[PDB]
Amino acid sequence: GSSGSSGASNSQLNAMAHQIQEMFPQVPYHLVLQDLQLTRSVEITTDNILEGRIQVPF
Repeated sequence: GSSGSSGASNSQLNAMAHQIQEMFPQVPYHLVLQDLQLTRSVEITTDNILEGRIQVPF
């Protein structure tokens, strides 16, 4: 198994978000990502949701 051809983009975070989105769909991606770029850990990322911190009533 393999997947990759030349420098496309390679977005590991993107994945992380998705993974989270799954367990936590309520929260959007844009936000998730961002927070991800901050927390840099789906864990510390959810720690904000699980506890309820990132509140963006859109």
